[PDB]
Parts: sequence; structure tokens; C-alpha cells
Amino acid sequence: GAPPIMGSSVYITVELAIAVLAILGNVLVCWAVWLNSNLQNVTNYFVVSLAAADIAVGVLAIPFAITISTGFCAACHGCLFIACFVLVLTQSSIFSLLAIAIDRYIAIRIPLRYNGLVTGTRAKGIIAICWVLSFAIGLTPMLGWNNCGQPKEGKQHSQGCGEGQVACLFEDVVPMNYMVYFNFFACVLVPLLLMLGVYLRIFLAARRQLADLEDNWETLNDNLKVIEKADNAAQVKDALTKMRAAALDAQKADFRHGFDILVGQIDDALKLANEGKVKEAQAAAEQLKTTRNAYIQKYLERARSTLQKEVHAAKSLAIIVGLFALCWLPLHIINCFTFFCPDCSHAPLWLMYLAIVLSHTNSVVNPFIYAYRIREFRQTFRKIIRSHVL
Ligand SMILES: CC(C)CCC[C@@H](C)[C@H]1CC[C@H]2[C@@H]3CC=C4C[C@@H](O)CC[C@]4(C)[C@H]3CC[C@]12C
Ligand SMILES: CC(C)CCC[C@@H](C)[C@H]1CC[C@H]2[C@@H]3CC=C4C[C@@H](O)CC[C@]4(C)[C@H]3CC[C@]12C
Ligand SMILES: CC(C)CCC[C@@H](C)[C@H]1CC[C@H]2[C@@H]3CC=C4C[C@@H](O)CC[C@]4(C)[C@H]3CC[C@]12C
Ligand SMILES: Nc1nc(NCCc2ccc(O)cc2)nc2nc(-c3ccco3)nn12
Ligand SMILES: CCCCCCCC/C=C\CCCCCCCC(=O)O
Ligand code: NA
Repeated sequence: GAPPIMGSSVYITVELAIAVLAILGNVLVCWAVWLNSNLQNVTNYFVVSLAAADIAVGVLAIPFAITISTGFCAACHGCLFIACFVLVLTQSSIFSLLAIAIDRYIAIRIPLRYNGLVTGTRAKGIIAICWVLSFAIGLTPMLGWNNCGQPKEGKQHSQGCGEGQVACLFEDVVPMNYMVYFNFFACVLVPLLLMLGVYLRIFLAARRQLADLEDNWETLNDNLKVIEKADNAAQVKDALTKMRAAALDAQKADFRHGFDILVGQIDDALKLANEGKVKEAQAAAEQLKTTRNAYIQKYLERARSTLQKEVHAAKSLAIIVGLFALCWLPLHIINCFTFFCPDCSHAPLWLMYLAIVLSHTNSVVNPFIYAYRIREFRQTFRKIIRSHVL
């Protein structure tokens, strides 16, 4: 077999390349939020917490990963910290992603109550709690759920470690039942499915409110034609009363002026209809068309635009969650095979390190998603680049 130093030279070189890109891209994200006040909102404070975790992958997790690949001799609990620190960062990322999804769900479901419920001070408290919990979850093996008590004696002496020390290799010290049941199923898979559900509910909420808007508009147009071809006064009254309710639920969901005019003109044409005079009620109802073409349509178009922007923004953030799953699932699935099929040959070492490298590349991608999908980030990236390096 080829000397190990050659394959490991490739692995280390790729890891360092990834580390550099992870640091630089995510520093740019934090720099962007710091300088641009329009990026300083609660949503982007979770983005920054996420960027901080990805910087930490480059500065600490990748160096740790290089170290533990050598199988060096170490006190088992020190090795455990080297092996598990990345799990703290991945857990922090999951909490940040989950918080962003819930944030966007609150924004679209109760926007009038959003800024009252979701504040920067409460968000900062949530970020601190999530980091603390990330340390507890990621370092649980250090509390005793580990195989430090059953060291591999052959590797210990073949590597020449003193006693009290282990050959520091991930799968020798971190139990597979922890990685599969606790880390993967409970701490990764369940939150991922939760976020899938929240984003589904976001798109459904946006679709329902768009439909409601269109319904109210066609209800105001349909009943206009009804009034224009009516003949009994009860006819005109029935239609006008269905326009008033439609006009009010649209009011809830200088346009306060446009609707005052609309409601007033409906009330006018309504009191005429109650008095029997229909032709003058129809005449009064036909001026609604200019209030509609002058105010209501304009507001219904920008309400449509706002929802479309929220949906497009929700899609961009959902892409972040999908790429997280794509980059981390292979390693988890491999662990499932190692754990659940003792009759299977272990995944080959080159595939293990490909899966590790892939998980680390996730710390590089998010800055690119922001620049391509989010105008405010893209433009802030441009200004920073063209001004502070050229
Ligand atoms: C930059 C600062 C904030 C963080 C860096 C701290 C890192 C380098 C420190 C903190 C704890 C340290 C570990 C503590 C215990 C051991 C066991 C020993 O047998 C080998 C070294 C080893 C594995 C240390 C490696 C270095 C280590 C991981
Ligand atoms: C998108 C998410 C929900 C997909 C997660 C599905 C994972 C848990 C599934 C997909 C393929 C499955 C593996 C397929 C084959 C085997 C071999 C069998 O001898 C042990 C179970 C084992 C190892 C399965 C474990 C569970 C597994 C890894
Ligand atoms: C891109 C993501 C979503 C899907 C990738 C699925 C990958 C991780 C799956 C597809 C085929 C799987 C391999 C199929 C066969 C074996 C041989 C067995 O003795 C060890 C596990 C091992 C080596 C599996 C490891 C996991 C594996 C490589
Ligand atoms: N199984 C596993 N192994 C490693 N590194 C050890 C790779 C290895 C595996 C077997 C072997 O004989 C020599 C080396 N890192 C790992 N990281 C993870 C992981 C992180 C998050 C989810 O899974 N799993 N995982
Ligand atoms: C400024 C950020 C500092 C970055 C710190 C990262 C440095 C790499 C950390 C771990 C390498 C040290 C572990 C090597 C122990 C080998 C001891 C031995 O010979 O057994
Ligand atoms: Na991350």
C-alpha cells in the first residue's frame, strides 16, 4: 500500500483550503452586517451567529480534524474534546437555522405583532442560550458517554502511547450509539424535519393570504358587474353589502384615504338602494371604479409584492438548510451503516475523509447564497470589496 503520508497530504491540503475560504467568506458576512444598518435586524443576528460557527470551523474544527486524523497519543478526555468540538459548532448551526425559520414564520403569520414580540434583546438572549446548549449537547461524551474505559490496547502500544493515553481516533473514543441515536436522530434529524415543517407552513401561509387578496379583489369586481346589470333594489343592496365586507377584510389585511372613499361610496350607494332609488344607486356604485383604479389596485399590487418578497426570501434561507443537510447527511448515513450493519464491511477510509471534507465545505457555501440571493448582502459585499481592498 502507498505510504500514508501521500494520501494524508491531499487530505490536509484540502482541509486547509476549505478553512481559508470558510474564514474569509464568513468574515465578510459579519463585516457586512456590522457596516450596513439595513442588514441589522433580528433575522441577520442568527445569520451572524451561524457565520461565527463557520469561522470557528476554519480556525478550530479543521485544525482539530487534521490532528485527530494522525491518531496521536493523548489523554482520552483531551482526545474526546478534539473529536467532539465540531459537534458543538454543528449543533449551534442547527439552532441558528431553526431560529431563522421560526423568525420568518412569525413575520408572515403575525407581522403586526412581529417587532413587538421579536426584539434584538430577546434574540441575543436566545443566541446565548443556544450556544450554551450546543456545548452541553456536543460535549456530552465528555460526561461519561464514551469508550475511554475500553481502550484499544493494540493501537495504544503499536503507536507507543504511555499508559493513561489512547491512540486518538474518532471511532475508538466516541460511541456509535451516541452518534446515531443521540446526535443524528435526536439532535440533527428531528430539528431538520421541524424546519421542513416550518418552511412548509410559511409557503402555505403566503399562498393562502395571496388567494384571500385575489378573492376580495374579484369579489369587488364581480359585484360591480352585478350592480351594472341589476334591476331590483334588493339586488343592488345584496351586491353592495358583499363589496363592503370584502373591502373591510382587505382593509385589515394615504390608502386609509383610498378605503375611506371606497367604504363611503359603498355606504352612499347602499342608503340609496334602501330607499328604492336603484338607478342612482347604480350611478353611485359606478364611481367605485375610479376609486378602485386609483387606490385599491395600487395597494393590492404592493401587498402582492411584499408577500412575493417574503416568499423569495424564505426560499433563499430554505436553500441554506438544504445544503446543510446535503453536506452532513453522508457522514450520518455512514455512521448508521457502521452501527446498524455489523455484517457490512466498514466504509473505506477514503470515503470517510471525503465525507468529512464534504461536511466542512458547508462552512464555505452560505456567503455565496447570500451574495446570489439577497440583494442587500450582494451590494454590501461589493462596496466592502471595491473599497477596502482596491
Ligand atoms: C485558541 C484557544 C481559545 C482555543 C485553543 C485550545 C486548544 C488548542 C487546547 C484546549 C484543550 C487542549 C487539549 C487538552 C488535553 C490534551 C490531552 C493531551 O494528552 C494532548 C493535548 C490535548 C489534546 C490538548 C490539545 C490542545 C487543546 C485542545
Ligand atoms: C432524509 C432523511 C430522513 C433520510 C434518513 C434515512 C436513513 C436513516 C436511512 C436511509 C438508508 C438506511 C440504511 C439502509 C441499509 C441499512 C442496512 C441494514 O443492515 C441496517 C440499516 C441500514 C444501515 C439503514 C439505516 C437507516 C438508513 C441509513
Ligand atoms: C448525497 C447524499 C444525500 C446521499 C449519499 C449517500 C451515500 C452516503 C451512501 C450511498 C451508498 C452508500 C454506501 C453503500 C455501501 C456501503 C458498503 C458497506 O459495507 C459500508 C457502507 C457503504 C460504504 C455505504 C456508505 C453510504 C453510501 C455511500
Ligand atoms: N465516523 C466518523 N469518523 C471520523 N473520523 C475517523 C475516520 C476513521 C474511521 C475508521 C478508521 O478505521 C479510521 C478512521 N470522524 C467522524 N465525524 C463524524 C460525524 C460528525 C458529525 C456527524 O458524524 N463521524 N465520524
Ligand atoms: C488563534 C487560534 C489558535 C488556533 C489553535 C489551533 C491549533 C491546533 C490545535 C491542536 C493541535 C495540538 C494537539 C497536538 C498534541 C500533540 C502532543 C503530542 O506530541 O502527543
Ligand atoms: Na455551520
